[PDB]
Amino acid sequence: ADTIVAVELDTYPNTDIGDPSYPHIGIDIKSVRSKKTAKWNMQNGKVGTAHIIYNSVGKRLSAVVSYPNGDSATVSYDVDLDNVLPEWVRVGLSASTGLYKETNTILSWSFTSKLKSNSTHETNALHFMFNQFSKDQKDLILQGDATTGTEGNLRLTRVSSNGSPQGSSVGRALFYAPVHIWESSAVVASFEATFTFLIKSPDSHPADGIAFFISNIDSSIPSGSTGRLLGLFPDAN
Amino acid sequence: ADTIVAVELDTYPNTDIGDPSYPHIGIDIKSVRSKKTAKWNMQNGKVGTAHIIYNSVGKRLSAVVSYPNGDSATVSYDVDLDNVLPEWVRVGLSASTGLYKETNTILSWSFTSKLKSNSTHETNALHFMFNQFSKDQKDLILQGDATTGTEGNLRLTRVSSNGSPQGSSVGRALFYAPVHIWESSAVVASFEATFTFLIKSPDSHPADGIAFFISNIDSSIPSGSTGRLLGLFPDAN
Amino acid sequence: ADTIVAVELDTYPNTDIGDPSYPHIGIDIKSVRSKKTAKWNMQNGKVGTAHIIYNSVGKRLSAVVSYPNGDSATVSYDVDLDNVLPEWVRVGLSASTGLYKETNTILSWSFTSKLKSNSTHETNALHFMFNQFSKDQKDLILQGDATTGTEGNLRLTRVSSNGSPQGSSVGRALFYAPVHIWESSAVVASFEATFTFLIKSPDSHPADGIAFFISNIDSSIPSGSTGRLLGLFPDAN
Amino acid sequence: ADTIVAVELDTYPNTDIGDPSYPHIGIDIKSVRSKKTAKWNMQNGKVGTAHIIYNSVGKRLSAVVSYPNGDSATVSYDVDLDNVLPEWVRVGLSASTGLYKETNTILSWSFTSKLKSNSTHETNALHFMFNQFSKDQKDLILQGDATTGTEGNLRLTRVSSNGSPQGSSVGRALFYAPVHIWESSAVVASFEATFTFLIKSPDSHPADGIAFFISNIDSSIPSGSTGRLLGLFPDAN
Ligand SMILES: [Ca+2]
Ligand SMILES: [Ca+2]
Ligand SMILES: [Ca+2]
Ligand SMILES: [Ca+2]
Ligand SMILES: [Mn+2]
Ligand SMILES: [Mn+2]
Ligand SMILES: [Mn+2]
Ligand SMILES: [Mn+2]
Repeated sequence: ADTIVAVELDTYPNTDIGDPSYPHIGIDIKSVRSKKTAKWNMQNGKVGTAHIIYNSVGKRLSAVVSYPNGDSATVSYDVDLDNVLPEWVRVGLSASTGLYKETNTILSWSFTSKLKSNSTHETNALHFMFNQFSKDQKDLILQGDATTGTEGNLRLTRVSSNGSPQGSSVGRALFYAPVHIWESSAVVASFEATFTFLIKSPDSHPADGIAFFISNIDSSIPSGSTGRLLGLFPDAN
Repeated sequence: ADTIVAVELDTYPNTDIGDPSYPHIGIDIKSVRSKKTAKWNMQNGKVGTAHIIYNSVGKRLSAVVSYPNGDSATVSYDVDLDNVLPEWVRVGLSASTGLYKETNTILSWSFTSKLKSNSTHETNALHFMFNQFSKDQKDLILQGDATTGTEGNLRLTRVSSNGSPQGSSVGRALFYAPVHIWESSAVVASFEATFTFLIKSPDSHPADGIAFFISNIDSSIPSGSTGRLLGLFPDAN
Repeated sequence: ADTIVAVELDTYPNTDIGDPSYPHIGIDIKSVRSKKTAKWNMQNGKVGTAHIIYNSVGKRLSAVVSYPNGDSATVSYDVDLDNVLPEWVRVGLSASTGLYKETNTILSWSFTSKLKSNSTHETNALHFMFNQFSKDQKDLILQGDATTGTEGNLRLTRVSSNGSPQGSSVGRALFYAPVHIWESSAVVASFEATFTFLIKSPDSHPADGIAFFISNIDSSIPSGSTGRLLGLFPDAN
Repeated sequence: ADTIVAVELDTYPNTDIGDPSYPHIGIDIKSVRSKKTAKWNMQNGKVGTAHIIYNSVGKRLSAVVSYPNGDSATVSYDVDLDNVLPEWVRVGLSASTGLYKETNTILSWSFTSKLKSNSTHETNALHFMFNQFSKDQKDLILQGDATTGTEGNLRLTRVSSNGSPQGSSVGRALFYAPVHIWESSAVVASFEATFTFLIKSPDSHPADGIAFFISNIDSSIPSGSTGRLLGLFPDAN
């Protein structure tokens, strides 16, 4: 029922629903079967960094995941989001575990949206940046198992007392304010987001990954979207 | 019941409750009887501009109202907002009419909040800027008579069909997201806001003006705060 | 001798050197014969607005020119600027007249450059914004006939006393500070610029237009690059 | 000959020229004998963080030095910089050693200047942020012993091969572009800067500290301003 555009960091290859048989980043447009992907050397235990970028002039959504000192995977997909998203949306992060599991820690998150026309480069803008999460974060909507305060961190999926990931968990966090991503007079709309994540898995076969998603404002976790559906899509079509 | 800190643009001198007998800007801390004011040459029909500024190192809240080509009135008040506001607040604009009346148009509005510690100048930030208001502004909470879309403008108080101000009107608009204005580890918290307003009055004796206010997150118009109480305070104590 | 990447607003079609036989925007990479163009309805006398955007993940340089209420022309070109520009450059505007002429007024200009790695979305940044030009603008390098102060405006090419454009004129303006546009560790470098221009021509056959260009830091006007060479390139190859 | 406004981090108490007999931060206006100071618990070996802030409405210059987990010293001084600085200035950092010595490492630096009038909150702005210094930093003017590239760090004063501070050293670094700090129409001018520093001293009696200074654009090290004069002032009057 929801419209979802997402960039997925996928740590487990469900080949039966279109996954490359490796860890990959991907671009999803309304479906979990990514429109485009790229091989990703998931570095268990290391803190990574994901940048998403988009602007309506170029009409190309791009993403990069990089680890401190070395690797970057990267992926882009030309798409015009005017005819996909609604002009008001909410922005968030999502992650799930299933049979196998991993921590899905978000250590920081920032987003910037601009609607520019001409009028001497005049704008509408939203910007937020958490470089630390409070135990009482009144400006995040937490959904599912998502919790905060865990060392100043956003724990998207459930973790037991000692610091071990639990299975079939699904959490999401959305910024509280609606976002006006597109508008018909805007000669250039654009956005870009970054978050630093730490994925850790003991059972060295992690699952399921994390996603940054833009949705219709009233989105909530579809029934039975733990594991391979990333808490985003209600089926795998 | 609400905690309010506000900067008031007061167009009508209610001397019986502590007003200088002229148009003034003022700084209110929990009371409508301003802690500090300054004479203001209200320029009926002209578009003005107000800048509010604060930072917890200097502990001095300041405001300026200026009209295109010429006048600025200005006012500051040393106050430590740690021991006044709650650490989560909502930010908004407010305006009312009473026996006499004026249009209370807001043409644009922007706000920026930062919580900085050290860690190589690292931050938490919120920022929004409307340079035009939509007819369906999903990120403003409108209270009272406040409406949008009126030529891309925020009409804080009621105006009849032809463009004439109505009496005893009270509207408010608050940004949708809670704001974390203060936090105990922040070595410097700070904020600053600007809005451009157009006040017009036919009955050349305008009232009551406009205010930018920070409140507890769940604030709403106190009963019978039209006219001299600016839709902010429930009594005049 | 110079390396130039530029986006040209071309008001006069020199078909003999590869121009579409109409007003066009274009993307130049080291040559005046654009790599890509788009038809442009030059609106003599109206103030227009140009946005340039680039980021090294998508590797696509895009531009839009829009006039207040209505038209936008737009153009993009996938190019990897790592292997074109030097990692330190200067940024500027350029414009020329020749046999025919036009005013080449810049009313405002802003630019933003970021070099991001990971390290929790940490950056290097430069940003400037002139919304008005001083008569003594110590942070612009003016070259050729370029002058400031003309009503708070940057007059790229020569204009006589009464406000009439002169022929075979060439001016350029560059921001004073070198800019570090690219660096080998940056997992995402990006920039974007906007300027509002007012072109006016009495002899209703205007020439030669305006360009935003990135060059090696020590660039200066090539000999005899008035008219169709926009003060950018020394020949038309 | 130079006009200097500076905030000094002073690690060595020269009581004979007006120092409190302890490590202090201070505000200097044209003289090394600070207008105002505050006790500072210099934490040898730890990375500290300094925030300077100013805006022309409040007319109060403030500074904070804080160390990770714990201490902050703080100091403010009401001063109107319109009648002190020239409207074009350069901004920089400075540090010196003398008989005793310390490393004077700058690990990052950022600055933001705005000239706002009304016109719906419209601006002129400069902003730069180095979160790492290059070996070939084309946008810094280095003066005296100041060098870069030293682990991605700005080494304001001379350090020998193994990492030991040398005596009677004086370095300065200024951002390349002139800065327009004040202008007569600005209804609010404002600036703010941050840098992270690491001071280390083996001879546990460190000297002389570091300063952030605004000067006339053509400033250079006064003769014999090593040690207690911080490379800023030519005498101690
Ligand atoms: Ca999967
Ligand atoms: Ca009143
Ligand atoms: Ca041409
Ligand atoms: Ca001293
Ligand atoms: Mn996948
Ligand atoms: Mn009052
Ligand atoms: Mn051309
Ligand atoms: Mn001192």
